[PDB]
Amino acid sequence: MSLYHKILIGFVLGVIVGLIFGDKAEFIKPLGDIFLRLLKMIVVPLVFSTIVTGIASMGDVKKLGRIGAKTLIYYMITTTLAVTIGLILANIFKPGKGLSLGEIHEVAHPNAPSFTETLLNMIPTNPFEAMAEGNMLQIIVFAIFFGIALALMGEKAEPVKKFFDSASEVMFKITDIVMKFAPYGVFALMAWTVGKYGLDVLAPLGKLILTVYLGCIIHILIVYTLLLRFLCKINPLRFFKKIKEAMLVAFSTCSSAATLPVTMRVAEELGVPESIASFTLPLGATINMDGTALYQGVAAIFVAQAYGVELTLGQQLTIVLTAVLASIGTAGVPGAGLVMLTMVLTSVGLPLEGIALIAGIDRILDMARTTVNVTGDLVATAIVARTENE
Ligand SMILES: N[C@@H](CC(=O)O)C(=O)O
Repeated sequence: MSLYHKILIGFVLGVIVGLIFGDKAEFIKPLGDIFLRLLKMIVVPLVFSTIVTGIASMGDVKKLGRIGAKTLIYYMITTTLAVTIGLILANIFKPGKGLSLGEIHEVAHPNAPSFTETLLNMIPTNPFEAMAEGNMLQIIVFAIFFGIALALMGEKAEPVKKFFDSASEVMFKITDIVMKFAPYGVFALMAWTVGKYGLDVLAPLGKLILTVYLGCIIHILIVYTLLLRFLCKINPLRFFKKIKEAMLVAFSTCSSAATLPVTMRVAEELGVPESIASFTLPLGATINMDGTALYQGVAAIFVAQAYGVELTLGQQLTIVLTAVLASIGTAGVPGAGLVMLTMVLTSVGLPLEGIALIAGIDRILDMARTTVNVTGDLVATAIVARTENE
């Protein structure tokens, strides 16, 4: 009767229904879309309110600096490690061998924005413009500025501080209201996915699917589990038990941004103080996408093998860096990781025709990479809290 089991029951029964009815399972697809829309509804107001309240409640900008620096460095390190693992596993298994489809028809798309332009785009020219377009990074930057101001403004900031502190709680309550619909939404999503993706579609790229899932599992049990058990002295089996809801929601939804409310809600029961969680989770939700980096590395290697091109060491490292940047730039919307794969492939010069190969089964890989992305945020929160005085 506990909410998590209800979500689990919905998940399992949706899988069963999709297996039974197959293609016909799309009929129930709209029900899942309602759940996704409801989850998306909460993100932006929740993100802004939580960031502002967390920074304001901390009341120490100097403390904020340490947390931000450590979180950013950890995100970068985990992302590079994830892409490295992806490359290693892709080389070991060679998913793209025994396959060659389509010509190298035409040159790829040039003129992607430079590194400098993306950094300049993180500051909004109009905060309401950022809010309206749902640009997460701009909203987060403005919220950080607002929180610092409130933390330093002092007595005169009490009205704004209290208003946003209450607004964050209101958004959490709204999230709790939505979760009553979570099991049915997950059921519908699983039914749709399983029914749509029949055995025939997966078998041609079964080795690619296995490589991606194995990479995600290896990341979870080697990077996160170690950083919990060896460094933070946290029993990983209890950690994942407490996190389970967020992992399952991310797996079913394939949307880190839409999963953020569940992640934030779960983080409060994790034990980390709310001040660090509020700042870190929104940032990692769009900056920390280690699962995306691993998936992008694996897909790039698969595409390279699909057309006989074997990369030199320099090319593989360029994949490391470009995949890190792409994961940084990827948004938390399903299918985003595949779209950004153009930025990675173009760097090495691999044909973009390979994307057509992945575009079919993409959702099955999106599930795993989104699960890893969501888990990474909570693991980072726990580690940062442990590094400070938890
Ligand atoms: N769907 C993933 C992004 C990706 O496609 O890699 C997410 O929202 O976290």
